[PDB]
Parts: sequence; structure tokens; C-alpha cells
Amino acid sequence: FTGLNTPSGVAVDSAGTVWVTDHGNNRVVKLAAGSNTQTVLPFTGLNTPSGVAVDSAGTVWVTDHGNNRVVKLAAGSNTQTVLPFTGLNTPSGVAVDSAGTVWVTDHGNNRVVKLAAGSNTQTVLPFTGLNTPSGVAVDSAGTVWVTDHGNNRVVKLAAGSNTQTVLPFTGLNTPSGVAVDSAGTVWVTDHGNNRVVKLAAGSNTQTVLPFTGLNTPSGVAVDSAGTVWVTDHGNNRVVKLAAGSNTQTVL
Repeated sequence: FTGLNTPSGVAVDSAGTVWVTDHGNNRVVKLAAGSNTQTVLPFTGLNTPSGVAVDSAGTVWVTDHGNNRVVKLAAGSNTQTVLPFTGLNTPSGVAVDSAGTVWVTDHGNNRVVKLAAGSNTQTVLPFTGLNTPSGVAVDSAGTVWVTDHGNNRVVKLAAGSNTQTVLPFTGLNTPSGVAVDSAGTVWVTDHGNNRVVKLAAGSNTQTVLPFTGLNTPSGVAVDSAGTVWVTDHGNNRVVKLAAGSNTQTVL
């Protein structure tokens, strides 16, 4: 990537294309799968965009944090769509599944809202006790993980459940992004400690990834191989740690 300023959200598709919220420049930039081909999405009127999510079809959703809305752009389209969410305040994270259901962390209202594919009326997920939540992630089942940023914790809600689970991460400080793979492993950007941590689905003690020189990292995204992308927000770059490596690369 080039020309990023304070990048925040990152999303990766199954084809391996990478989208980043070039938050300081009110735009979304894209790095095509398997090359150094950068393009810039034709979003208009964004203000401090935070999160970004993408589906298999190349449709991109962005949380327009300053304008309290979520905007969608289909691949190759010049027309953005404002989703029928209501009552949002400074929304942060967004995640989508393969059906086009959209989950948004409604940060200012300490809640996560959902727009089921095909529906036009949001539901509020029954999380409780959230404070200034940020990242959100979903798996193919609709299990939702939210970074409960104000409480230094990550919380999981299975779909349709009224039981939320606090994940046993250790030493988190103002965490930001969260990402999950098909194996149930959970990665979290520990923004306050300049590191990324991970918890496997059947483990109780986190692993710390050997990233180095991160500054206020924000977004994180993962693929099915366990390769991780992090927005190194303070250094205007996106870093990548492949599965099984101790040497990060810079996109």
C-alpha cells in the first residue's frame, strides 16, 4: 500500500484481495489478489471511516463513523447504498457473512446491531455490559465476537443465544480489532500494548504473535490458513504474518 494515513479497518476476501480503511483520507483502498495493484474505491462523503467488510462477490461495506451510517459498494459500481440501519452513533466495526448479513458495532450505544440478508429492519444482539465496543467478527454460524474495548475484553455470543462468554485473553489494553477463522481461533489487536494475540478454539491460554514495531494497531483480519493482516495504524502500513512464520511482511 502507499499513501495511507491512519489506516483503521482491514478486510480480506477468500480470493486474497485486501481492503483497508484509509481513515485519515476518508477513503477505502484495495490491493488486488497477488500483486502490487492498488485501486481506490469511489466512496463519497465518508468521514473518519472505521471498519470495512467484504464478501465473495467483492461487495464492500464501510462504517462511516462520522456520519452514523453504513455504506455499501458493489464491485465496479459508482453508486453507494446507505443501509437501513437506524439510531447508530459513531459505529466502528462491521462484519458480513457469506449470505450478506451485516453486523455493526454501534459504539456510541454500547450495542451490536444486525441486518439479516434480505431484511430491512435491524435487530439488536443481546450483548450486555459493553462499553465503547469496537471490533466485531462473525463465523459461518453467526457466532459474534465483539471487542468490548472499554472493558479490556472480548465477548462471544452464539447466534440466538442469551449467554455471552468472556474469552480468557490476558493483559489486554484498549483492544481494537477481532478476527476469527473457520477453526474457531480468535485474534485480537491489543492496541494499547502494540501486539496481536490469539486464542485457539479449545485452548485457555493465549498465544502472542511475533509482530514487531507496531504502533497503535487497530484492525485485524485472517484467512482460513491462519495468516493474519493487521493495520499498523500509527505507522501507516498494513503488516502480514503468514501461518507458521516469525517474520512479518509489509504490504
